[PDB]
Amino acid sequence: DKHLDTALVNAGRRKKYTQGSVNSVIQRASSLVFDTVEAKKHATRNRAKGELFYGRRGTLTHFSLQEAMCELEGGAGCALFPCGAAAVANTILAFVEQGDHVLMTNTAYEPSQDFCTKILAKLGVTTGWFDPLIGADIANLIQPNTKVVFLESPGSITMEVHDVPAIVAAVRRVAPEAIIMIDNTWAAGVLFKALDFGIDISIQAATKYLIGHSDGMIGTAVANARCWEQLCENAYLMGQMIDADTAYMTSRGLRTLGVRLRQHHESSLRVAEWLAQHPQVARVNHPALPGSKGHEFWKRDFSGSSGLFSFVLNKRLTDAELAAYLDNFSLFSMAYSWGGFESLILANQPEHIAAIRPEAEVDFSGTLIRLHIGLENVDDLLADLAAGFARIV
Amino acid sequence: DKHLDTALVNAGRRKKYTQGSVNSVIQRASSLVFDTVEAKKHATRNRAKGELFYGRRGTLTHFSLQEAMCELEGGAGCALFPCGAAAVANTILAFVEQGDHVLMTNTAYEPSQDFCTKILAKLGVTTGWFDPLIGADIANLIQPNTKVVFLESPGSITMEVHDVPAIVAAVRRVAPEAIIMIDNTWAAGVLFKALDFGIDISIQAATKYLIGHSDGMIGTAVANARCWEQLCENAYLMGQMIDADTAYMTSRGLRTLGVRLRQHHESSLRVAEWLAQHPQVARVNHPALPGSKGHEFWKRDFSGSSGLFSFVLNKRLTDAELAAYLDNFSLFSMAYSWGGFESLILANQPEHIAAIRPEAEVDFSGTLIRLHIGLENVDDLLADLAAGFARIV
Amino acid sequence: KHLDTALVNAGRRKKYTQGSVNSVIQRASSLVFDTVEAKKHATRNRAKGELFYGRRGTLTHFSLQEAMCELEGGAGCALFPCGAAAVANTILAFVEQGDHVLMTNTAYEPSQDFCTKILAKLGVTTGWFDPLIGADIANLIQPNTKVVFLESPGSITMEVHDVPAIVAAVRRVAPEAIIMIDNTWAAGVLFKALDFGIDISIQAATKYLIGHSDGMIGTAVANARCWEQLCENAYLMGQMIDADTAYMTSRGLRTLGVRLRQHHESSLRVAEWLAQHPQVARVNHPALPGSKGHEFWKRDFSGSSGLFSFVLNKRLTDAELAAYLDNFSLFSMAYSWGGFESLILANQPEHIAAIRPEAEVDFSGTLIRLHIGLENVDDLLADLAAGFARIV
Amino acid sequence: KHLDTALVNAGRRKKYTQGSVNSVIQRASSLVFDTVEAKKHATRNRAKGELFYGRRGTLTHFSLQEAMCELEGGAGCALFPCGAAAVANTILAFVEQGDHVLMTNTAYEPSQDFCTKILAKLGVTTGWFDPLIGADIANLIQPNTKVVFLESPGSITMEVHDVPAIVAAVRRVAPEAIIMIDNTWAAGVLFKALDFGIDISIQAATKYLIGHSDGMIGTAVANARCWEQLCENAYLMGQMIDADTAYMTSRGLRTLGVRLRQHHESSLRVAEWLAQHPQVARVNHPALPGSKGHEFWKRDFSGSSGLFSFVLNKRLTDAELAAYLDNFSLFSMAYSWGGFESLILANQPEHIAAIRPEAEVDFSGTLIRLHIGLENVDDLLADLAAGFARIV
Ligand SMILES: Cc1ncc(COP(=O)(O)O)c(CN[C@@H](C)C(=O)O)c1O
Ligand SMILES: Cc1ncc(COP(=O)(O)O)c(CN[C@@H](C)C(=O)O)c1O
Ligand SMILES: Cc1ncc(COP(=O)(O)O)c(CN[C@@H](C)C(=O)O)c1O
Ligand SMILES: Cc1ncc(COP(=O)(O)O)c(CN[C@@H](C)C(=O)O)c1O
Ligand SMILES: N[C@@H](CCCC[NH3+])C(=O)O
Ligand SMILES: N[C@@H](CCCC[NH3+])C(=O)O
Ligand SMILES: N[C@@H](CCCC[NH3+])C(=O)O
Ligand SMILES: N[C@@H](CCCC[NH3+])C(=O)O
Repeated sequence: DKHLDTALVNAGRRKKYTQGSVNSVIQRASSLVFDTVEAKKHATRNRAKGELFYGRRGTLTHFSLQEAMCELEGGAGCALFPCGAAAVANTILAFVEQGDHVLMTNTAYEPSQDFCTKILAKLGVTTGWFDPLIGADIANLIQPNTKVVFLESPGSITMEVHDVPAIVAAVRRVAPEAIIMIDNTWAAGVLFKALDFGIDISIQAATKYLIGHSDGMIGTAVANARCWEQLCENAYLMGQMIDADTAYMTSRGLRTLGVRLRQHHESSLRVAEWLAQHPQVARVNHPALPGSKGHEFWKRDFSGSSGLFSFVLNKRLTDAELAAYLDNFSLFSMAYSWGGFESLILANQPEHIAAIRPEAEVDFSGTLIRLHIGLENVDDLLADLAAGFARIV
Repeated sequence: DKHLDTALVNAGRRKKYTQGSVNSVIQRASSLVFDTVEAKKHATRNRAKGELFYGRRGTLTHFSLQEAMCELEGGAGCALFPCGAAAVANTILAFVEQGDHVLMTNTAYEPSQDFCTKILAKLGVTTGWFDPLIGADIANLIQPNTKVVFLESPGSITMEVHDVPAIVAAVRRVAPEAIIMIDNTWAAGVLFKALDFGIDISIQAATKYLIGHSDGMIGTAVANARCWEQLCENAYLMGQMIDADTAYMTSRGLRTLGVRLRQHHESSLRVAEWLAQHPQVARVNHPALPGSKGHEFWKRDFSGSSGLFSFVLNKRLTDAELAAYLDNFSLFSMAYSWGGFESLILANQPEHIAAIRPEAEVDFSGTLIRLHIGLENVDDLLADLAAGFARIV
Repeated sequence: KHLDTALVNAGRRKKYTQGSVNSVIQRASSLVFDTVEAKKHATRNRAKGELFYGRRGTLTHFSLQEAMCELEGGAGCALFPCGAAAVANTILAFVEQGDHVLMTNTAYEPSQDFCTKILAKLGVTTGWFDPLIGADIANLIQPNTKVVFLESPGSITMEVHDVPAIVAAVRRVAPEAIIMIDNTWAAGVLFKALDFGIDISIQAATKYLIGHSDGMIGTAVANARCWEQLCENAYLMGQMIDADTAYMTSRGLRTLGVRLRQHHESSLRVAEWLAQHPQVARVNHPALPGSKGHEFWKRDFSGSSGLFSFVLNKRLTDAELAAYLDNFSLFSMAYSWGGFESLILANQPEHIAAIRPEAEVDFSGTLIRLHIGLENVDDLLADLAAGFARIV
Repeated sequence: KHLDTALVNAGRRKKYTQGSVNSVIQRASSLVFDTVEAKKHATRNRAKGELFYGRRGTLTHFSLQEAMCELEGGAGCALFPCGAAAVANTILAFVEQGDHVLMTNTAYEPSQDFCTKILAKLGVTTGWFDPLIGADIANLIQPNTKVVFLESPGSITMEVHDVPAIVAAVRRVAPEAIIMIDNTWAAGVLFKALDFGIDISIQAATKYLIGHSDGMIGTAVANARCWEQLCENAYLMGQMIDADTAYMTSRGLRTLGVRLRQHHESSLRVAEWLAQHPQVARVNHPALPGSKGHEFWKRDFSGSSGLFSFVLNKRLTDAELAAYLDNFSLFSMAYSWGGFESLILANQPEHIAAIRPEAEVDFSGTLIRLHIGLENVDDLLADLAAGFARIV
């Protein structure tokens, strides 16, 4: 939006939270003190509605972040979690019961899949899978006991973009009361306005772009009015919360999210365009790159891109080639996570990807390189990638 | 132990964590960088064994705390959680599946009960209850599908102490492979060496005495070798972790835990002795006070007391009397939680207690006052309590 | 071509990061010596990045110090509780009874007050110069002039020095004088002071380095000639910063390039728009043509930040000042700058005259200082336009 | 009867805590004024606890300042990056060219070095006195003596002043002199300096107030006569502490009483045991009978902390120093003190002589300084006994 940067700078900032400073105060607390029985009664009644009650419900610092997330993502409430994986697992758990069925994209984050197959399965909840490009044909997979439809767009690692309008419309035709969820981390919740598309809950690893500096972990889940109270109370029954200081740092990260994302978009698309012309590259998976799976949906449904994408090499690198390649970069660092200022590089063997694509078939045989494009000078990053190519030519 | 204070000062402090300082470093991270493919392979193999892999598994700061908790509580591993309630809920969840049965003391922390009745019940796991003084007679409640026996000693609010040796021995006779758990928060994990008694897992709201200052929330679960790997991996599948700074503050709280607990013991027992002689007091629930329920077990099985206890007034105070009493204390603060330097006061109506004692009957009709005795001068606290009594005489 | 890469990587060595992207936070007073020989080695190297005592620093400070030295091209970086402490203690480190300080009359007011209220009673005199004096500063250098203190752009009124002409003139008369600059507006990276022959570059890292209005810290990066005296005399005054703020300063560096580019783009737009506005008499922005010293900014800087000022076409009454300043929707009234929030402050001409020693001001309208943050510039323009309508 | 209650409650008002037990942490440079009138009011009250600018403080600092004033009985509390900064800047706030400072020759070495290496070149002279001089200090007061600087117990050698006799003597000759004390060993609460007619009580809050060896901060609590000058001259040098360390200092206060009682009990036991040991020539513990000034400690203090020293029955060789110090299991070799960890340091007699201006030392054995932490005292005794066996 033409006002997103203004919204990012101001979200969640009310005087009761900031008390004269630009940023919210950091209120560290378990105990929250009631001056009177009447104040305790009021706090108890409103213990889930932004009145100070107990640290597990939140302090002023959490309330400020929650207000900011609800403004930016257009929700009725925002639940907070110790990390992105906890947000996914506990948001699903909040809405299933024995006998229910979960329908999840087979490009979902691997720990999200493992939560379903290793935790939910033993509790009486089953999981089916769908191709990210299934579109309207997802109506054929919905069962009488299907309670949750779980999206992730772009998909993890391989970056396939859903046709969310087609998927949502099909779901609402067959099972209108289904809970549609999305892991919206890649878009940082702001490049894809999930709730505006009829999705019920938008989950983020705020660990990534919201924190923005690779030094804090936190999950968020913003729900519409229909689903908020069940999410809030069931997640609370699991004790899910984040510490006040990380909440403060997430609010703080919001303030620069627009400037950062614009640079990640510009730099990563430039890199992807170069890779797509490169003799040692077989495929480029960047939602903003014409030709990538689901690109047309990204162009239609997103307001921008972030900096995480991947590409396929011309070959399945051996262990020895992978070391020659990855061990000798000067700028890219080998690490998990993404969304920070540091450019990162991560390799996945085609067979490794096949193993996390349930009931699907991988359509590449070269090693998949996932890049996070950070804030470095893009020409320096290209030179680093070029040196890597020369080590394996 | 005659060396507990020395152990508390030194636990978890190895050079790889402290790097020259007295306290561990604070390493804030999601991304942890691998210098080489060989280093990444080593990190992956040992990602649950204290090698840096990914922030969700921990940084140096978490590893230091985990080592400290395992030393002090005599366990094989320590899982970390965003708060005490999350530790309880996810430690139980890590070991049950559809069709299992949980046997829990009916004096358990109310959110622990609610996790069982509102979350587990809809996932196919049932919960039965037992009186805290059931002792060896608990063998009669164990069912072929009973997987978890959940203790809490002293109990929440009413402070009844289990006969843990009797309970454990009975459980091992009937269902030797049962997972015995205890919420050991009141003892701060160190006044009752749960694992030495044959309990499998010792859970704490480190929020309380370990943090020690009412300004940080965190849960811990220390497991023996038999149960560690299931606890660790299933809790991780739920995304459970704590932030690095709170881990640092928990290690830091350990260093003064002995001096603090000795003062909480001395002051709270003095207060309890006075209350037990008081014309406006009907009953005193302090494990260290002769006559309290389970006291003989506390004397035999614990190495000390903390500062949390409760007493029963001569009457069920009306709302108006409760305000006259609680609104006008000068030192005691009305708040939830405990284990800090501030003395706290909290009232529970006898009928409120009855409502959180499933399949049991309350044996008092006066208002129950729970006190946390902090680090204030004990005579000032007695004067505050005396003024309170005069307001309701 | 490379500043953004340098900002991302500065100060990051494994001994400081230990596996993470950012340096570890090592909170410490006591630092433990395993042996007498280790203690002797730490003592010898207590100003050279071996752990010795928290007042000298921990790994977190060492990482920031290395980053600042790399980015500003210096031999060492002293750390301070705030920018004002960096200014006061850096000057103090190089003067003694009988010395003379020559300071631009556009210096930050607390810097001036340090000179007139602290240094003077300790036997150090201060004289003043117009910021556009250029080579004619040679005529003001006295036999006892020890420090020449620059600030470019100047505080509030934003005049840009001709640093090459000033430095050449100083070195002709007093080759060994200590030339210092408060380089906060450039965040130490838009103007590479040490490459111009300045000896010490001082920053309120509070501003753009922290970048979020929520941490205070001063830095002073010195060349090889001046470092040891700066380091040891600041240490004798106990000057340090806490490890956590040091960490947050290193962390701020990483986004400094992308932030500054936005502040530049937006503040230049606003300045160009104000320059055309009928209710504006003059715009003081280093990057705007016609502003005092603009030609030196264009020649000597690699960019602009977001702080500047303008003069209204009239002197506002007290009622008009309240109507104007009390009713902005986005601009906040506050001191400091360099964050994501846009800020506004007002000064009457006589207020500025009072902090322009031996000079008069050349305007009569109310002066407005703006910090242009990261909001959408069109929203900021609409906020300013609404303000103009309240005083028209 | 009430210190523990005071420590738990000091500085805690709803405007600072806003519902929590501890004060909020307000990180800020910029503090926002909603209106011109609010800005005027904040400006008027910028040293009196109205939010104005982060260099003056936020709510977190105000809470700590109120706590320190309540606990030490003062009119205001200035905050500094560390103890050495508090000492240096508190002295500097009250001197000018031509003044004379009279300091105990047992002062902390960096305090002495500030005087001889910074003040001297700024026209301020420093003279010295034996810590047991008592009323005879009157003979050392010069017409230009402005500051009398006490430290009781003394650094390392632990001599306790007769503060009533010193203060009475000073006030007879120079009633308006500024009497200051470095009151770190007493943590400001075991010796209520301002009640004895001292004007300013300075602490390295780094030590027992923080209490965990992981934060650095200085404080100076002044009476009504001296506060404004302290406050404003320290502010002109930019002296402040970050909000987070201020929070951690308030937090440390809450356990200070229970910690100090353990440090007292354990360090007195160790001192009594060392005094009986055949390899110990002398024990310097304020609470131990026979120690220099013990009678004044017993009369004037309400307790002891855990730092003291002793003299070995011989001068250790370099080989014996390594054998002794390199092989402790619990005691760590490090600077600072006041935490939960027990610490050990050694000094030869000539090292102490070098920091005893105009005095000679009266011992020839190696001096060992111990900080007694929170470990089990019998384990610490076993550690010390093993050390004795390594040098016997
Ligand atoms: C899409 C997505 N969802 C959830 C998560 C989990 O968030 P936390 O790491 O905060 O629990 C991640 C992190 N995946 C990282 C580790 C990666 O792709 O390397 C993710 O990429
Ligand atoms: C025994 C016990 N277990 C678990 C918890 C939950 O820990 P967290 O609050 O960190 O989630 C509490 C806190 N009960 C507090 C709130 C009380 O008794 O007031 C507790 O007392
Ligand atoms: C140019 C300049 N130098 C130094 C400082 C002092 O830094 P600290 O505030 O960290 O001590 C400031 C702060 N000026 C703010 C207050 C302003 O211009 O409003 C400044 O603008
Ligand atoms: C008495 C005394 N005053 C002031 C200070 C200075 O405090 P900072 O270290 O916070 O600047 C110290 C520190 N003395 C430590 C270093 C010691 O005696 O080893 C001290 O012991
Ligand atoms: N009034 C808001 C700030 C408004 C910000 C305008 N940019 C607060 O008190 O936090
Ligand atoms: N060697 C340990 C400290 C030993 C502490 C003895 N009290 C470390 O490096 O952290
Ligand atoms: N080797 C450096 C990191 C290099 C960063 C490359 N972008 C460290 O250990 O911190
Ligand atoms: N009223 C105080 C707390 C009183 C504390 C009583 N022990 C506050 O709001 O912080």
